[PDB]
Amino acid sequence: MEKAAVNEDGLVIPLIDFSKFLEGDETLKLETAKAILHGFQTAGFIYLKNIPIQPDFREHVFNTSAKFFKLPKEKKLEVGWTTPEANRGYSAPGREKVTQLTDPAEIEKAPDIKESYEIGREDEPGHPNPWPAEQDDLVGFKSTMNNFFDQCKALHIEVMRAIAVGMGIDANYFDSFVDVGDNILRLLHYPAVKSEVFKINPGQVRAGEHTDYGSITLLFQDSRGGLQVKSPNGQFIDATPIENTVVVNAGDLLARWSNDTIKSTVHRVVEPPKQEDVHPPRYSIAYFCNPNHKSYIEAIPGTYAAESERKYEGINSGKYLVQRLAATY
Ligand SMILES: O=C(O)CCC(=O)C(=O)O
Ligand code: NI
Repeated sequence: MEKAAVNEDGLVIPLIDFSKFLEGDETLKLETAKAILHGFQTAGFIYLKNIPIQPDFREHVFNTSAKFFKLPKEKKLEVGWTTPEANRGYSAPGREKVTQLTDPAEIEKAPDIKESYEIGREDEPGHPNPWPAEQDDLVGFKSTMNNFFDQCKALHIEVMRAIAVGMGIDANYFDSFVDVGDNILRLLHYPAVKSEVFKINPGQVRAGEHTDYGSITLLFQDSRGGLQVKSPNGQFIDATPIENTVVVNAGDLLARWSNDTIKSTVHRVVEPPKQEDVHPPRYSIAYFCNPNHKSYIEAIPGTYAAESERKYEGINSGKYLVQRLAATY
């Protein structure tokens, strides 16, 4: 095993070689799957290295993302969300506008310093992706992003197999729960920002603390830093960027699905841990994996020894997620 990616305040996030799961004999594969699962059961986060997604293609996806966010605001808004529940296209958090009708109670006004672009699967009636015009630097944007979507789709399936192998159940247990690919590819851009912004403003952050809603999130980050994970002792710990890794974390739905054997951990993005006048732009890409909308989510076999140990009632996956997202708007 590699040295842990993070080891502080009781938070241990392992660094795991995923090729040893995909290519190993039964025994090396099992060992790797146990390490993966152990990570999810303790930190709720792992780093994976040597995944089947190529570094040059990943670099290209990041360059493609930055070309999109370099578009004028008015062009990015052209691919904004078509409705509030679309969950597809361009978004930027906005603070409420003060007007002569804003009363003293409403004056408690900071939003995430970020913008995003969300892409779902291309074969979903009622939920098409709003693609930008393929011209100048955005030629190939669609094929690049759809490609990356499908590679992340495959990686999700394989992470779930590692979880199944680690649990000692059928390797393919999750396949029929996730095969629709009801996943969201989220491109993120955190603009350049003066460090003084954070000196003046108290709890200004790049992304507010939260847990993810779904099963698994695959997080690709650049070298800027700023991602933090809450330790079991209540303190935020830097998830330092490691070249050519993917950070993988469990979401609330998997915590539940696992009967709380797996952790969904609070995390956030703050100022990078680098002292500088101006913090340059930070790019990341989160691929939110979910069970099929129609899936009924109840305790995974092996996560409870008896009926009484089942902590949660069953729920429909689609329903749960729209509930969590409706509240977000
Ligand atoms: O940008 C990051 O590193 C984390 C983003 C994140 O946690 C999210 O969008 O859910
Ligand atoms: Ni998150």
